[PDB]
Amino acid sequence: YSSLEQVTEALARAGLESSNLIVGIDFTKSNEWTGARSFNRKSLHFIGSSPNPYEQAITIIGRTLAAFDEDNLIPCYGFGDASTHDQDVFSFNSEDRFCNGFEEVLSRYKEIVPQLKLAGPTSFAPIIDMAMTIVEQSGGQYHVLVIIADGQVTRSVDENGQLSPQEQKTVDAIVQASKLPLSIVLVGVGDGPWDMMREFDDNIPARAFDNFQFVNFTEIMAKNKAQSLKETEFALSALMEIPQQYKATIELNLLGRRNGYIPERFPLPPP
Ligand SMILES: [Mg+2]
Ligand SMILES: [Mg+2]
Repeated sequence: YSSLEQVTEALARAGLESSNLIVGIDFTKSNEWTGARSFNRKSLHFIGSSPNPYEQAITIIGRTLAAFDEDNLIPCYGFGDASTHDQDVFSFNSEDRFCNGFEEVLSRYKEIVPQLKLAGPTSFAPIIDMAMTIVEQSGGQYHVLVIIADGQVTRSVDENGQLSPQEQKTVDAIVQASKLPLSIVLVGVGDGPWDMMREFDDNIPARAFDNFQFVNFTEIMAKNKAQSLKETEFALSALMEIPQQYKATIELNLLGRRNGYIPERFPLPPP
């Protein structure tokens, strides 16, 4: 495809209807160096006059999905900074006020970044748990959770086939989320590594439907072709499987139904 528009129309013809976007941003301290090869020895969270990789990912995906929400309200969270670590997420806005389209996700982000202290370690359990509450409170409406991160879930130290506590909770959160009408997209930005990644998806337990997808933003953005086509490939690789998961949610009677056993997660305020 040559534009995001062709991608947008491709989701639409594949059966995609109303879809609410949720964004979670990685604020781990590794973002200082993971831009070594991929972002010219700059911090991934560097704010200049060019968009950094988080800003690019947000822009491309927010644009491709803008058509599927009338109000474009995007619940927007950070995690991995000093206030949250691997335990919580924080709202971009006070009182967990959702963002107005990706453009307010973008502007609000740049305001927030230089007021953080990047921390760690890395778990996606809190952001996934957060998106589950939002889905449940929405009354079972279809959501796409897009997680944008610069590394895989923290594994401190135990080859002999055991899971780190972060891995365990993340994998638990992914499986548990398959009970809801929700698609989870992990976007990998920066140098990574992202090698051990679809061997990770190999150890996610069986689910009613395949609610999880990893996409490597860096890898795509590195190929030798027009900026447009890189952007199209990323949008498509990120989202090509979401219509099929949306249908899955219908055939399992998840949509429009409330689950009843989803604990209410609360977001820390923006720092
Ligand atoms: Mg809406
Ligand atoms: Mg990291």
